[PDB]
Amino acid sequence: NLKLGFLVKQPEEPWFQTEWKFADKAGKDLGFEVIKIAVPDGEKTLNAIDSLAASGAKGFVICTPDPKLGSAIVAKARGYDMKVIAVDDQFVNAKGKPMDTVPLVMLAATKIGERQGQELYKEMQKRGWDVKESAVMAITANELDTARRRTTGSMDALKAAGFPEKQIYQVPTKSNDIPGAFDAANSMLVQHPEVKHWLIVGMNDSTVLGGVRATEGQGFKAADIIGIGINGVDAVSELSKAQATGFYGSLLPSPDVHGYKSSEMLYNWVAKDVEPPKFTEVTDVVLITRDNFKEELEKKGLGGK
Ligand SMILES: O[C@@H]1[C@@H](O)[C@@H](O)CO[C@H]1O
Repeated sequence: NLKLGFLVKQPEEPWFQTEWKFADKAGKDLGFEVIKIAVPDGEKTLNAIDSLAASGAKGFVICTPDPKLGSAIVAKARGYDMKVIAVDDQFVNAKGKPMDTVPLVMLAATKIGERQGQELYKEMQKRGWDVKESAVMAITANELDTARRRTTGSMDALKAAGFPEKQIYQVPTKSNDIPGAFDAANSMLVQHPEVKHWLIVGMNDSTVLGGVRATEGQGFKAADIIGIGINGVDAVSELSKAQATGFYGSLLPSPDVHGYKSSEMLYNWVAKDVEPPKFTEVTDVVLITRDNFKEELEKKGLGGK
């Protein structure tokens, strides 16, 4: 019957895999088919839209691989009389200004970053580290707004709790994955031999995990590393390991809400011209660690751990 696209930039992340599963549920409930397409670069993104048009889709939810493609995506969709909703990553114009007219569903980036820095600080205090020999490694992706509000939020929180600003070191990552973060973290680590304990800040689980893998290769044991990711679902294989690592826990948001609600809203828009809210910020978050990740995922219906 009705076909709707669900396009994501990183199909390998459990985060997006979960959005896809909940979109399928929305399709089962409301009576539409979801076409699941991977759009890891700009080219694929525009070609995928043409492909959706050929398939007869009336609209799509999309997590763009590049916010600056916003204009192009809007132009092509209009050309095909397709409605568009953005999930997680906001479209921006050439200048970098947000395209506020496109409905957006996303997590509360600032608030969850702040919660990341509060939980880092707390766990540091629990361990008794001497602040004088401690440092924060912030692995940033500042060209991505959502990534930038999380890492700024986290650094702001650490500063607000009393962590010395001069011991916060930032390093850019070229890709939002383990290899990009690994590389980034490694170059920062050799510049700071004086540090005995590291807090690793990054916008998501993969970034933090690459930071943690680099620390391991430079000789730090788990007690001297605290990394708290963001996404939850993406850290299950780490939390499931037999031995504890420097990856202490993850902040679990609601990818399930993002996949169903964006899909449901697209459908009401397509099927009834019910126009969606322009901005839907989901604030849900829970900290998962080795001790509770299974309880918490099951309690949220993201079962198996
Ligand atoms: O790439 C991140 C993704 O891993 C998830 O955290 C939602 O936001 C996107 O920007």
